Amino acid sequence: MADTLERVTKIIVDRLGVDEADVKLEASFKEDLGADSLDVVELVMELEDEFDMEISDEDAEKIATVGDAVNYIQNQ
Amino acid sequence: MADTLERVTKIIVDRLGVDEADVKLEASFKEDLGADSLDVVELVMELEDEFDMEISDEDAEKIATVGDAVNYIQNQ
Ligand SMILES: [Pt+2]
Ligand SMILES: [Pt+2]
Ligand SMILES: [Pt+2]
Ligand SMILES: [Pt+2]
Repeated sequence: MADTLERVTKIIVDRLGVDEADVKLEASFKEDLGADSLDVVELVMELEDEFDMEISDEDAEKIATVGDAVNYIQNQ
Repeated sequence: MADTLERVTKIIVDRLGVDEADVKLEASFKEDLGADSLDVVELVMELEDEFDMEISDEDAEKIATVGDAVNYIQNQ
C-alpha cells in the first residue's frame, strides 16, 4: 500500500530533515540520510507507534534502509 | 514517493488479478503473484510506459519482485 509508504516517508522527512525525493527504498538511514544511532532508535520507536506494532530488538537491528522498514511493516 | 508505488501497484493488480494486500515489496511476480514469463515481460513493458523510461534487457532480468521494480523506477 501507498498509504503505508506515505506514512513512513512523512516520519523520515520529519525526523531527518531530508527531501522526499531522497527517501528511496534503497536509501540507508545512516549512510544516505544522515541519521546517527540515536536517531535510528527514535525512528523505529516512532514507526512502531504509527503502525500500532511492537518490533523486537533482533528485527529492529536488521533495519538499515527505508525498504527494510516498509518490509517489516508489510509483514505484520 | 507514494504516488509511484500506487501507480506500480495499480498495474500489477490490473494484470495479475491479485488483491492489493498481496502486492508487498518482497512478493515475487512468479512465485507469489502467479505471473508467468509472458506476463512478466508484459508488466515491464507496461511499467516502462507508465514512467516514460526505457529499461535494458540486462536490468529487466534482475526484476523478480515488486520492490525490484520500484527500485529501478526510483533510480531513474
Ligand atoms: Pt499495505
Ligand atoms: Pt528493497
Ligand atoms: Pt519518488
Ligand atoms: Pt526490497
